[PDB]
Amino acid sequence: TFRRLWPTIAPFKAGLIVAGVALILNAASDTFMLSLLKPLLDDGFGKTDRSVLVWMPLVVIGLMILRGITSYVSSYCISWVSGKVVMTMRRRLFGHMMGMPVSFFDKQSTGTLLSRITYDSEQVASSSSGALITVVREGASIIGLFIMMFYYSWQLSIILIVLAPIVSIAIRVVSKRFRNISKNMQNTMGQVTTSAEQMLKGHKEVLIFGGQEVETKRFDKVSNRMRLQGMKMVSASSISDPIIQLIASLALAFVLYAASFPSVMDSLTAGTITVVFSSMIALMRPLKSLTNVNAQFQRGMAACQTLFTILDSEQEKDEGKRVIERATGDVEFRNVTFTYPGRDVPALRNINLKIPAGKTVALVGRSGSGKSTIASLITRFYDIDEGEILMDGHDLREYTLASLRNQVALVSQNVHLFNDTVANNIAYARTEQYSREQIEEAARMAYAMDFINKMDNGLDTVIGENGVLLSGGQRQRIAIARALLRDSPILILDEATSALDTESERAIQAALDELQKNRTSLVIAHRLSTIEKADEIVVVEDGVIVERGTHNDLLEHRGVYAQ
Amino acid sequence: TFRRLWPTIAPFKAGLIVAGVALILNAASDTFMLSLLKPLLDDGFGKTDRSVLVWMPLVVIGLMILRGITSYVSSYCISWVSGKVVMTMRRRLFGHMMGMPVSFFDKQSTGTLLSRITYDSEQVASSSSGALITVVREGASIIGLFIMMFYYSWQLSIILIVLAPIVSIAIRVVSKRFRNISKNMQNTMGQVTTSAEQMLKGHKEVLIFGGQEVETKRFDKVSNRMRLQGMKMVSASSISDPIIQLIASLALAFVLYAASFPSVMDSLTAGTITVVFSSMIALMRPLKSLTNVNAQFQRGMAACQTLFTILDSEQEKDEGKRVIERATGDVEFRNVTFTYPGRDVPALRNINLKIPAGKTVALVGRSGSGKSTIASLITRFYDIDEGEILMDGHDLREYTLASLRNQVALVSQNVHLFNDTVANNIAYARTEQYSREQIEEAARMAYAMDFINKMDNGLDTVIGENGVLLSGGQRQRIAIARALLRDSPILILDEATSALDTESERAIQAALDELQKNRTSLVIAHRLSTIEKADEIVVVEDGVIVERGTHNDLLEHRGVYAQ
Ligand SMILES: CCCCCCCCCCCCCC(=O)O[C@H](CCCCCCCCCCC)CC(=O)O[C@@H]1[C@@H](NC(=O)C[C@@H](CCCCCCCCCCC)OC(=O)CCCCCCCCCCC)[C@H](OC[C@H]2O[C@H](OP(=O)(O)O)[C@H](NC(=O)C[C@H](O)CCCCCCCCCCC)[C@@H](OC(=O)C[C@H](O)CCCCCCCCCCC)[C@@H]2O)O[C@H](CO[C@]2(C(=O)O)C[C@@H](O[C@]3(C(=O)O)C[C@@H](O)[C@@H](O)[C@@H]([C@H](O)CO)O3)[C@@H](O)[C@@H]([C@H](O)CO)O2)[C@H]1OP(=O)(O)O
Repeated sequence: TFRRLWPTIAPFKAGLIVAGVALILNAASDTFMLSLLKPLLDDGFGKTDRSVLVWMPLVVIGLMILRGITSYVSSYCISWVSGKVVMTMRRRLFGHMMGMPVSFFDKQSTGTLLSRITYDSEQVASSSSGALITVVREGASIIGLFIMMFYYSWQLSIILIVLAPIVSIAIRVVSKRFRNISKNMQNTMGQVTTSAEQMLKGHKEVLIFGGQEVETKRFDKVSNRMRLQGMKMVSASSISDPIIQLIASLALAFVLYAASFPSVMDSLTAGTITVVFSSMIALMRPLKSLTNVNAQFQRGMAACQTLFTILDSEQEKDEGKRVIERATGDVEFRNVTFTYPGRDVPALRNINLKIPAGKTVALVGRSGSGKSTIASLITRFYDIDEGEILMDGHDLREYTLASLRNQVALVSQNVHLFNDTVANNIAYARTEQYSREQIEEAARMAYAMDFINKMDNGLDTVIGENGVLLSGGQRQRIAIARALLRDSPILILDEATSALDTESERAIQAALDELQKNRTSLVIAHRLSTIEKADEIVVVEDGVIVERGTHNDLLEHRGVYAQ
Repeated sequence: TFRRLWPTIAPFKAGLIVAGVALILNAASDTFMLSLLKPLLDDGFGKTDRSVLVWMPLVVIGLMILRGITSYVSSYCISWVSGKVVMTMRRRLFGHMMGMPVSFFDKQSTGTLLSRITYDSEQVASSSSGALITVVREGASIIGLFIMMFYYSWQLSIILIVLAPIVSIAIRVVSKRFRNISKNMQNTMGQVTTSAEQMLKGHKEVLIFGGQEVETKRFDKVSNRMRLQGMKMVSASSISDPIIQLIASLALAFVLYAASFPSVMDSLTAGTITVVFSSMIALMRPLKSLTNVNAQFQRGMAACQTLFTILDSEQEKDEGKRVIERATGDVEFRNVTFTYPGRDVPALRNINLKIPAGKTVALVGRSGSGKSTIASLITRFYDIDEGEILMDGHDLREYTLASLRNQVALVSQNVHLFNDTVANNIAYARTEQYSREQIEEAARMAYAMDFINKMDNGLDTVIGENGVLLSGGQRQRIAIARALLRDSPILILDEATSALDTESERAIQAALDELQKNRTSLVIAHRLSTIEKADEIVVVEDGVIVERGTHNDLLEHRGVYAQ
């Protein structure tokens, strides 16, 4: 439980303990000020004297600068735990996310990963700090006030300490009822959310038929059902606080009825009774929070448990011990039967495809099956279920992923561009081993000149997100340069659109001639240039091996592009 | 803006005024209860022994059950306005949503309209009702407390009333600094969120390219900038309350300094000063919240202003006063040029396509140009930018939308399914005209579907977002019946997937054929069978009309395609 989050807290005890002391001093400052009451009313206004009257204002100002400076110190030095553990958990999650398989990213979890990184890791230490600020402050206030009563009037404290548990458990039971009701109606609010969003999703279809009068009549019945439970939210929550205050007020009436009604119980003067009868009311926040704390501690810890399910999810299983500077040998597939995680119909059964060195393979991309998975299986995005994949004799899994993944460079129109500059995203993890001259030849040979060659600014310009919103016509070319900065024995080409380009198609033929005159390439095809200019055209797709041949043998039998 | 919102709240004065009276009674309860101190400490434990004290705890518990009653009543009867200006706004927005065209849905907005219905309308009357739970309560507590000051000690309440504005504007300036600082870090929060979502969304091209350690090092800098910003934010938030409380403490010291002079004594006894100086503490939340009211009244009103920007927009321009019961005449397009809202390159250039009666026109969506924009033009999803659209020799605008949208019926592999019964789904907004015998006639005519027959619940079973989810090979089938419940002169037939299922493909083709015995059809289809047995065949892409011919002249002017 908390024992696994404790090591993260461990190097910040120097902040946590100081926050705890700054808050117990806050509670003591909110109790000595009440202790000032008895002299003020007893030795002052009752028994006429001015020493207490003159000394009380400066004492109050002193105690309030103590209240303020210690509250500020607690708030600052708890954010050195709630702001330096949020950072560490976010960074540990992020480091445990970039080395986890893209299979997790493959719609097993949607874009709520950003929420789990930011909002959840904020809430963990915003609610587990709210269950330490609360615990230390309020459990200091409780003990301080109970110490206050004993020295001043233990005749009322001996009644209060036995009145405590009923008022303490009443709030707990009513709060449990409130939380159970909220958990019950979670389904109702989820249902109205689904009913509201699905019409906005299917606006087209609902508009297609006669009219939306029936649709809004249907919406009325869910609006009413949400109204009737929005009523019940307040009818269940605003019954808790009045009932708690009424029980606490019965206790208040009990202690007040414990007056000098017994003539023996005449030890209380006005100052003696005012402090106790006031701490009675000061006891509302702490005894409430001491029982509402467990509703937030175990909830922040539930969020941390979700983050720990994320974190304990295994990284990519990296066990290869091989590195290759230039994959000279042939790359080929051998009876690679593969199923995506979460799919039953195999998108790729046994395939014996081979990619000879210095030659290209073009897969026609209209079918939409066995297109991206053949690309992915070379990069160890999704590991092969049953099969063998060989580069330079040896199997694919013998290499470490850090060594392998540089041996393949994917190029696509739908290409992710980094927040950094154009001189950095071109050479991500390659600023160290490649210099500005290399970036310049990469830009020159890749024909990125229409956007970035002419200016004397040269290399570094803002091009990414929150930049100039680079167009596709040069996203393709900067991806081409990203691949064409060498150390790319194998390339994967998408050509998803194959649409109007201002000689960017000529640029990618230049890329073809430049970086597979001696290197390999596996391509998915959507253009007549891909159909015509290709050493070996393989239209193997639909999870089946059907054709294999050059331009003369584009067809096994009459079919697609078999002219 | 509140002037325009108030008509919605007009018929709920009977709830709002009662809530106001309940809360002002709550404030008066919290004020008379504090006033009760002076009889207590001035005639019980103090000078006179016991005449007041007998009924004091009984009056206390009585006035606390009054407090509880007037809190619960004001919560319920303010929920009766927060759930009848939320429900009415939701029902009015939704009614002003299904009439608002698809141009709003596709590009001018996204799926956050569910949020705009739910959260952005809950937070209108969860903040404008918080600026009346707060206003009346905390402006009644202040007024009652001030009247109680004047009655009990008028010789030092004037000090309070002249001291009020300093502590009243100190809170305002401190909160202004707080809230102006608050919006400054929103940029940094957005920046780190953008970094964490874009680099995480770019798992592809951040992993294949080896940028793992460098990506983590980049993330560390933004984590540092988030931690430092959180430090600054918490410091700016927690400087506020201590210094406000210290100014309030200086006021406490001021009243105590006044309490020491010999002019205010002899009109200030132990009970009187006790109650008077307890009101000093009682007044903390009232005067603190009465200045933070405008931080929520004009914020919920701003949210309502966003809702009013949504609401005060324009419906589709339904400029038509003609009805049609059977679109017997030809549906033709002449020199139609159209641009999507938000796109400069025309997706549809000049067109002269004609859809004759009793003959089908087919298309292939490999190019993905002018395939949906022509489908979504018969339905008036996007209004004609320029040209002529002919319906029985009359222009499109002659018919009204309600009359026209019956005359078309789209058929698609992917399609929206309502969360309703099957008899309502097949006949949505048509249950009044067609009954269960006709529904089962349609099912009998829908040969391919077997899940709803011979099980005897398939007249009113559940298939939508609940019950049995419908697979893709059967959403198509039920859509066939939805279109094949007659009154469908015009057909749009999409084929998002070229794949075929046993007898499902033949079933949709048979549906097309019996919808070609009479009526017309415009078809998008990657499959070649429909064009093989099409009456008229076209390949119109790239906007400009290029083709007009039967199978003998399949693709004449297209060029290098050649069937
Ligand atoms: C013109 C210019 C003049 C200005 C100059 C002024 C000069 C003053 C100088 C400085 C003074 C110090 C002020 C201060 O600064 O000191 C306060 C505490 C004060 C302690 C300091 C002692 C000073 C002694 C001086 C001695 C010097 C020698 C700040 C703080 O220590 O904690 C503060 C909070 N907690 C309290 O316990 C004080 C709270 C109670 C504490 C009172 C102690 C005072 C005793 C002194 C008496 C001596 C005088 C002679 O009352 C108060 O305010 C105080 C009002 C006092 C009323 C008089 C009572 C005594 C009279 C009779 C006895 C003789 C306070 O929230 C309490 C509110 O709850 C009720 O309403 P609701 O619940 O909302 O409905 C009260 N309604 C009532 O009817 C109460 C009524 O009495 C009930 C009586 C019945 C119950 C008795 C039980 C019996 C027990 C037996 C069982 C064993 C309402 O009381 C009011 O105003 C109205 C007022 O009572 C009317 C009184 C009506 C009835 C009177 C009965 C007696 C009369 C009978 C006679 C016959 C009160 O406002 O708000 C801030 C902000 O906190 C959050 C935050 O954490 O940030 C807290 C959050 O509140 C909650 C929440 O609802 O969610 C609720 C909390 O319970 C808690 O759950 C926290 C939680 O921890 C998570 O947050 O959340 C929320 O407020 C939020 C902001 O709203 C927006 O964010 O801010 C906190 O600060 P922070 O935490 O430090 O930041």
